[PDB]
Amino acid sequence: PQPIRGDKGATVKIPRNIERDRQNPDMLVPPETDHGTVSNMKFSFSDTHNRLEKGGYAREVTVRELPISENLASVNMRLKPGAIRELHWHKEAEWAYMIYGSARVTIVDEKGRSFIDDVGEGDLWYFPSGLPHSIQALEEGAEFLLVFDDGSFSENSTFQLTDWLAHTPKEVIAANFGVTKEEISNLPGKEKYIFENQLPGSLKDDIVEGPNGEVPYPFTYRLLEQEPIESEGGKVYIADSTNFKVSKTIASALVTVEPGAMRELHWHPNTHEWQYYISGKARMTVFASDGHARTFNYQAGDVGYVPFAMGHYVENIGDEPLVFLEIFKDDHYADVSLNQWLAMLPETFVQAHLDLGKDFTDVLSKEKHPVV
Amino acid sequence: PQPIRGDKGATVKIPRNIERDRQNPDMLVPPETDHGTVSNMKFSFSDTHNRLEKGGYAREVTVRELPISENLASVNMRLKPGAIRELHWHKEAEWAYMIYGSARVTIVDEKGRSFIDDVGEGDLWYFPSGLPHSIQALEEGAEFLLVFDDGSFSENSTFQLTDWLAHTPKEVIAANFGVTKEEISNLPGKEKYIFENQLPGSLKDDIVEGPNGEVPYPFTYRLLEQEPIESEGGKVYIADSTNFKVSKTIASALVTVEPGAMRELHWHPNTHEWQYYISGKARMTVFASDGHARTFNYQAGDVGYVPFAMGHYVENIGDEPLVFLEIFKDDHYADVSLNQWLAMLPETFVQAHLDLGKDFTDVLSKEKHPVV
Amino acid sequence: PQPIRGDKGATVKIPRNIERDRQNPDMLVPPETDHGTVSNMKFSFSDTHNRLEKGGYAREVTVRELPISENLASVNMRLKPGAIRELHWHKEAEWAYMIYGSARVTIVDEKGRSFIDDVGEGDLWYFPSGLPHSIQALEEGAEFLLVFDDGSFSENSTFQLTDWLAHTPKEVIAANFGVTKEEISNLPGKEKYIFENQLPGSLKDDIVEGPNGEVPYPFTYRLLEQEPIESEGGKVYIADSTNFKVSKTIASALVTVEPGAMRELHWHPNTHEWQYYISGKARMTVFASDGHARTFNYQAGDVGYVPFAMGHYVENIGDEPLVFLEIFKDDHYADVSLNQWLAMLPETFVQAHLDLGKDFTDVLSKEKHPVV
Amino acid sequence: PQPIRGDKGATVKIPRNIERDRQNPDMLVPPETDHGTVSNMKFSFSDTHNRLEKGGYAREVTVRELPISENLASVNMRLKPGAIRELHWHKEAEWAYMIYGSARVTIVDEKGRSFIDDVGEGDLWYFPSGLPHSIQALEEGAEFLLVFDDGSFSENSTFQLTDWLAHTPKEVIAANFGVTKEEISNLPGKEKYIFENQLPGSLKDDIVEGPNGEVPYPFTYRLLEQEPIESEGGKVYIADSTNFKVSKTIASALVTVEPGAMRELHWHPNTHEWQYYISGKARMTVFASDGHARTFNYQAGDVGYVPFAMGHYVENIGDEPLVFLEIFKDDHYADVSLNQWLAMLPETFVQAHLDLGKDFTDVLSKEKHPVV
Amino acid sequence: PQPIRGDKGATVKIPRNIERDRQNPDMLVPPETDHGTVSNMKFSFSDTHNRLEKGGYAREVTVRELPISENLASVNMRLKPGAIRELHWHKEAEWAYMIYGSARVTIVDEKGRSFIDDVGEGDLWYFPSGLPHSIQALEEGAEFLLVFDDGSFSENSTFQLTDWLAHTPKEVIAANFGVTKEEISNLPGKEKYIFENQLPGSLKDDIVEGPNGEVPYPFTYRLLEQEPIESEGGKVYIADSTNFKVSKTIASALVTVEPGAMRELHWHPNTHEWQYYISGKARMTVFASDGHARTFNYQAGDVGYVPFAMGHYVENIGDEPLVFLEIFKDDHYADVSLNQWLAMLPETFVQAHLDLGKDFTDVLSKEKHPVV
Ligand SMILES: [Mg+2]
Ligand SMILES: [Mg+2]
Ligand SMILES: [Mg+2]
Ligand SMILES: [Mg+2]
Ligand SMILES: [Mg+2]
Ligand SMILES: [Mn+2]
Ligand SMILES: [Mn+2]
Ligand SMILES: [Mn+2]
Ligand SMILES: [Mn+2]
Ligand SMILES: [Mn+2]
Ligand SMILES: [Mn+2]
Ligand SMILES: [Mn+2]
Ligand SMILES: [Mn+2]
Ligand SMILES: [Mn+2]
Ligand SMILES: [Mn+2]
Repeated sequence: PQPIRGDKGATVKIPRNIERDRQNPDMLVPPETDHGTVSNMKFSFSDTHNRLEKGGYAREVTVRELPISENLASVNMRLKPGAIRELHWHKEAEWAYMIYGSARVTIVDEKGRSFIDDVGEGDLWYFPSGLPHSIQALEEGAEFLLVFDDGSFSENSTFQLTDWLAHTPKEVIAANFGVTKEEISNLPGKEKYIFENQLPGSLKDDIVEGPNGEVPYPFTYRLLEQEPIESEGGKVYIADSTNFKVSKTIASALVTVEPGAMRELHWHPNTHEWQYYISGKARMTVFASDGHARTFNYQAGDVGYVPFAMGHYVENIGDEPLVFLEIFKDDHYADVSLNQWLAMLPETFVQAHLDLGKDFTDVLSKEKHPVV
Repeated sequence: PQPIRGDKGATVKIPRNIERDRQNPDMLVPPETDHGTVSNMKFSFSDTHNRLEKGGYAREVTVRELPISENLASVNMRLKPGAIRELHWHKEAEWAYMIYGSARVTIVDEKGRSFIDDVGEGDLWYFPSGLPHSIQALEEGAEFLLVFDDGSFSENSTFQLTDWLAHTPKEVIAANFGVTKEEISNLPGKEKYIFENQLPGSLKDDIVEGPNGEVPYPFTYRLLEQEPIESEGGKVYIADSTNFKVSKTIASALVTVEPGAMRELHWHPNTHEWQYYISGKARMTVFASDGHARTFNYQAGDVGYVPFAMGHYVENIGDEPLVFLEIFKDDHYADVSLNQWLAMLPETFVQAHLDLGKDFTDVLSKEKHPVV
Repeated sequence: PQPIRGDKGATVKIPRNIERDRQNPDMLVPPETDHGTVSNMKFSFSDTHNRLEKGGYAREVTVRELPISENLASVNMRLKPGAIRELHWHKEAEWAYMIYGSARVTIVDEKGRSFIDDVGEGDLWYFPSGLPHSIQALEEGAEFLLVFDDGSFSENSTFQLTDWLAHTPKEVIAANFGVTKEEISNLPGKEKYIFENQLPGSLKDDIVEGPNGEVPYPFTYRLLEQEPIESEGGKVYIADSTNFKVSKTIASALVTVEPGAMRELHWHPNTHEWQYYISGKARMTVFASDGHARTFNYQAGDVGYVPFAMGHYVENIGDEPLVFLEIFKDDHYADVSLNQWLAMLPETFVQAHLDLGKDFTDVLSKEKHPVV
Repeated sequence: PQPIRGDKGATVKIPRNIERDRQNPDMLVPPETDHGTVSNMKFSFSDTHNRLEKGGYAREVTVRELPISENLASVNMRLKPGAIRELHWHKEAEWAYMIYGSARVTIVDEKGRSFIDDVGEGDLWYFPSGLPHSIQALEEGAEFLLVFDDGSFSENSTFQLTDWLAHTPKEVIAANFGVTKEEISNLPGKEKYIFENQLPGSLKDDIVEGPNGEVPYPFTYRLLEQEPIESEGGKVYIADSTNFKVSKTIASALVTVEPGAMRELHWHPNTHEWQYYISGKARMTVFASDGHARTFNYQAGDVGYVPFAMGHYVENIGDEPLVFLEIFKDDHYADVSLNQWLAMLPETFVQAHLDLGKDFTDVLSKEKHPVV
Repeated sequence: PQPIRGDKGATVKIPRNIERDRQNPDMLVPPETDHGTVSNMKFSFSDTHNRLEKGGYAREVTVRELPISENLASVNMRLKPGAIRELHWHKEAEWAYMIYGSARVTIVDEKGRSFIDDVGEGDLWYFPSGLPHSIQALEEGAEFLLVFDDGSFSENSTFQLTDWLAHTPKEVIAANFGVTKEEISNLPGKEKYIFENQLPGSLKDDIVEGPNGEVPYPFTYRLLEQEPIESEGGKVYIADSTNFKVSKTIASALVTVEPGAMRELHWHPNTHEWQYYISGKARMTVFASDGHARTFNYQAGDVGYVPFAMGHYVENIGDEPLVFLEIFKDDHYADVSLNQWLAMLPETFVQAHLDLGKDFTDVLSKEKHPVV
């Protein structure tokens, strides 16, 4: 491939990364309509350090990797069968999508109520900031995407149970529980983070009963069970605080785009959009106002971003289905469709703007079709 | 005029701007009670660049002009008869007051519901952040004041319909609507922003029906229709989220002060006050605490500002009525009257503070009179 | 005392402050488990400038003294019998705890409604931001702790009644009230702030009736009247917006820890904790995640702080009861108990984490006991 | 005047400030070539609060008035005959230009060396940061422009001699000088700032001799004595650290533009330009790159600004001479002339850029002519 | 490849980017010694938008792509034979390395002196901030790396000649040069940026003579002509202000590492290191102190970064030579070699630190060998 478009551009003369150029066709050779300075809106998990542990791994994309995403950060975590992500808590709220396998999660709220449940492929969970939780993969192991509502998410964001105890005077721990220092002499000297463990038993056998009762709302959500918004070119599954009650700071949508289809031109009137590409290949042009626009390519891993109110679309440029997540730090999902917008205005008024005739306004639809 | 007060000050000896000195009597010669460093709280639209277009003009006062106003910015827009302010949207919420003429506005919400209505002198509109809208002046043309809830409002805040399409690949636009590239070959190459157009027909003929139903609440408000708070020296018309339902981030008040009257000494316990002087001449002293106070003069255009909780009053120093707007970035209007405050406390307690007698406390009123 | 722990440390060889070293046993000789850089979380009112006035005094601990506390600041105020803290208002909300004596407070809201009441030892008050108020000590005088919801609280935060009038043109004041300049010639030339005054009469005689009616909710709260959460080692009295209705930005808890007891290991899932030590002596280790932890000593005065979500405990290390306040800038109090958390999880799962057996999990309690 | 240019713009329909519109012809009706968002680069001293004292006055334009000027602030000070600007010092360096009258200044350096001298119209002075100084007007009184090298210049920037003593324990002052508290009982209770005083005697009689010798370099500079750069349309007098040795942080140029002339198109490769218009009327277009440019009008007072490297010119649009100051926070003056730049490049290369022929390149001059 | 190291890690179960994983062996499977949160220190030009023009292209890596690099930004520019990078200037200083081909550059300083010269492969140029310049490729075309001393480098950083004129009133341009508006009617309406042009003639024929004389120092430097520091595993060519006189804000080093060799363990005691990989493949571990370290992989394009004082090395992990640039925003190059450091200390002292014997200290060298 060469950076040539018509009579513009030229061949690359210096040593280059041909493999990456092939993955970014629309960046090596952008649309003629691209223009102006626009921040980077793409980053691959494959370009991050992978923390390997006995029991799995974890890699992250944060504001230190993708500066534009100051409000959201993400971790791609993998657990082997039975492996446990140590009991912990953080300052940020946590949202997750199970891509592969399954796992059992636990969480106890500020009123001493516990919630334990199994999560499979296509399911989500949301843990409010500060509430302690854990994850343990089941027989197939597990690999999921975590999203935290602070782009600065880092090592100083998470508190591990064993790390806390390892840094608390033995005499204080003893006094706190009413035991002797000798009885807790075997406590770990360092945190575990992720550790191998035998597979757990049936969920029903793990349920713990308490004097505080059951939690008011579930911390897990079966996203694929609900009926999706079905368009001619694909489908959209949405989960925000209106249906997944506890998810107050994260609204999400799983979008599937068939080959030859595209997520239509639209924008979000509420907040920034954070994206994760599960599978497939795509291209998206972000319109940043005042004649500024830049096109980006995305595939598999890849994290994407669309700043608040910027116009965009997501086109499948591959032969396989395109599947990605749209994440928003808000209590609801909201979007404005270009097609629907114009369809709901007087025909001659739209014609006056576009210098087009009735032949164009005749194709506008008053019904919203997310994927065409 | 000379900067002389009693035995203080002196005549100006260097070349000067006599015209401006005449407009700022209380700045050239401030009250003896003024003291300390206080930020500038005044700026004139006449001191800004006027963007002229075929169909009208627009000038703005932002944080780049008035640094103290970081949360609110304003645009003075003028449209000729039939002229259209191109379909667009922005990150900020928009509030407006029609000073002269009338116009038809359109807006479509995130659920595909449209609202179209005509706005006349004394009417307002409020467009939630991110929702697309337009303005088209009627037979008398129109001139209004726009207020956006972010002082950094600029060119990167607004997204124009034709600018978006002009910066989107033709093949993508074609695919989005299901037409050929040839059918959209006549789309504008650049945005229009403001453009001349034939006057529209009757409002009833423009109303568009849709499968999503009518909007829950109107985006326009007839401010002058309601009964105002009538005081001995003037009247106050208030519009906040309690009566103009959709206006959640902007609370407003239209104040009219007759000659020889004044908006009484008061402060706002909720947020900063942004002002626009429609007509007349005035002076206001802002009390910034810790013995700091500065007096400013205002007239016609002029934008004013009163930081959160600072004490102030607005005195008419002219022969004609004084008319101005008080704007607040909040979901409600709130103020504390000095008179009412003292009137609601034990008489001897107030006397103990002011070193004054019953003769003074006897004039205090338990009823609030905004303009005396 | 010497900074020696086992074979670590050494004797101090340079001139030193032995008195302070004696007050900070756990800082001169920290637990072996302390580690890493942790910001200072302690400051004494005795290390601040005391503003002395005719009628009392006031000293403060703000972000300029304790940098970690950016959201909360405090003032220790003392009033002699009958002394008045001048009518004033500020940008910040104000919360208070009467430690000694009693006082009468007044406050008028934005609707012209007044609230006057007497506050005794153990009582609280909360004045919403911007609402004018006053304090006048009764026959025993008064000494209380004030907490403002902005760590930057300073001189530019408070507006005094007489200071406002002293910096307002006489002709404007006259016009505002409808009197002559001669009638207000005796107004103070400078603010009073705190001034001596004769003791007031009975509360019932001070109550002012108005055309706006009574306030919807009281601005004072009798904290010690309610039944506290009683544990084996002490008690906790909580006051947040769920019971003390008007206190929307401040949640509080008065904790009493008997000798030999401790506020258990816990953390707050909602926000930072600000502390004030009323009496006694203690030590607290703050766990800041990622193997970081630091221990601090506190006594009498002393202000403490625990950043959001950090693990902590408060142990009484003296022979007398330990009494302190836990303050949070939020509309509710919330905490997660380490004991309760583990008690509500499957036993073998906890055992897998701690490398401990049934003997340990058997002591866990599903009921929360704040002080053990 | 009306905001109309050809077929663009329209008449103003709302109440307006006709006087200011007349002063800003190029802002009400900007050049067709103006475009994009550009910060405000103009502010009038007449729009500022004038501090009046017994002996003169002072008004300032700081970053609180003109946000773009973060590195430089200015004060317009006026002193009556014999009046003294109290002995003081500040954190910022101070540069000055005597516009009217004359004054005697004093300054003592960190080595105890004193410098006393008289300054007349056209003379300058530069006081390094932190060095104490004073100003006393002579028989004609004085009015000058002060420039400080920090845009945040305010009340907290200046330390007055009597204010320091007024806030130092009497016993400490006594001990410091070896006198009794009784001997200093008459010290002022408050600062003087500016105060009336009898005219001083001859300069030679005020010169103080010391054991530390004379200062290495003078703190005053006779700008108009040197030969200026004389062009066909005016002249330029430059004073920077290369000729006015002590002026290390301020470089200056006094520019005079005859009617029908203009300061040529140029830019500064070193730093931002701060301007003060002494007399006349002008217009300047600032080119901010990327197709952004805005035109401003200036007259008498007025402060102007040109951010670092932006292209500009200053055209006299009046019938009288245009006189202004160009100030730079740097140790040298530097500029690049558009004409000279192109004149020093191959002719065909310039022709290739401008699409113009030899007829144009033939008029280019290799010699720099600041004012044409 | 799989993220597995011994008994740590696991196979990837979700869709992935195998191509990128293959390019980042040490990121997918980091050294066991890596630990802690470390910012991203790598970015590929292939992952950026390529601006294509008639005559070449340009792509950039700025702080918007690589957040850690706040002080330096870079552009990879390509010019076809004879193509011109339009006459322009910027706020930032510019440094360049010619990787392929050759070009003629022009620059005029603030004294009207011009410098024109040809630059070939291995040559550099440095243009001080604000000084106008141009680049025109010769018969082979050209491709080079530009480095600007501000990470925020963007569109608002560069001023183009034709863009300035296009946004300046025609009447002003006419007056500035003494021509009629008609004579300049053919000036471009928009900037050119990069445009095709006929190849220039011999350099000697382009040299322009002026009344200001020759520039004091050359703006170009033949880096490969000088004798490099030759080590056993490679060579280092250094150019800083001590030899390339005008390059005051950029110090550089071209490093060549043979297969099986490595840039030794070292750190820089002066400032941050910015890197560009010309050819080959490598891996570098950055030691960030306090037990934090992260390994990164680099190849062809790729930009790297090493924050101030962090320890590092650069190992060739390929079969071909590794060639990269080390750039520093400082007036000199400086480094501390771990080997040399220990070699210059008492043997037993080093042994006491490392718990190693004479066998190790015996291999230390007092001479610095950059590449081993
Ligand atoms: Mg464009
Ligand atoms: Mg005062
Ligand atoms: Mg440790
Ligand atoms: Mg333009
Ligand atoms: Mg380690
Ligand atoms: Mn988690
Ligand atoms: Mn979207
Ligand atoms: Mn709008
Ligand atoms: Mn008000
Ligand atoms: Mn208070
Ligand atoms: Mn706590
Ligand atoms: Mn001074
Ligand atoms: Mn200039
Ligand atoms: Mn350049
Ligand atoms: Mn290095």
